[PDB]
Amino acid sequence: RWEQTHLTYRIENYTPDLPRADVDHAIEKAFQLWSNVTPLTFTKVSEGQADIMISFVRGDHRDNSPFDGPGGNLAHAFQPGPGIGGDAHFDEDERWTNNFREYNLHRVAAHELGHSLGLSHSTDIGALMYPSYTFSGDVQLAQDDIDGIQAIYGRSQ
Ligand SMILES: O=C(CC1(S(=O)(=O)c2ccc(Oc3ccccc3)cc2)CCOCC1)NO
Ligand SMILES: [Ca+2]
Ligand SMILES: [Ca+2]
Ligand SMILES: [Ca+2]
Ligand SMILES: [Zn+2]
Ligand SMILES: [Zn+2]
Repeated sequence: RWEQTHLTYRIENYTPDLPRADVDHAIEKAFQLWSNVTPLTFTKVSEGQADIMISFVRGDHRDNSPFDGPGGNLAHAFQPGPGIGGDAHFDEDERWTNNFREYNLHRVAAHELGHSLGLSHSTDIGALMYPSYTFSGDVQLAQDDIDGIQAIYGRSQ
């Protein structure tokens, strides 16, 4: 987990798959879920290192956790920590979207950010932290998600 509830994040590169604005939308919208229920606060920075580093990549991409091309593995984030910790990586061999068609960025990002903050997968099929991609018109967290994060960072209110 993170010591400070005030965290910075930065979209290092953008998937051309979408117009960058929608990319920022899907991200900020991802960070909101978690901010909506915990004392966590997020500031995106446009340059320099940030706590949560966000990037879209492929295959071997430095870290010892290479992507497998289209399909299969979609994304992976790192548990809270300096440097690589809290960092989230997206698989560019995927066709990232801002809609119902396969691999909706927002949805996956939300999940990834969950790991960035410390969370593990959920056994609740209805939780965002559940390890299987599925698309839902509304995308709010499950009781499971909220409970999970609030025991870590407390509650908002
Ligand atoms: O959990 C993972 C890796 C997986 S995955 O790529 O299929 C995957 C699955 C779902 C996911 O995020 C979502 C979670 C729930 C609904 C939508 C998206 C994000 C990644 C592939 C290996 O097994 C676990 C799921 N990364 O964080
Ligand atoms: Ca980091
Ligand atoms: Ca892949
Ligand atoms: Ca792509
Ligand atoms: Zn990676
Ligand atoms: Zn996951």
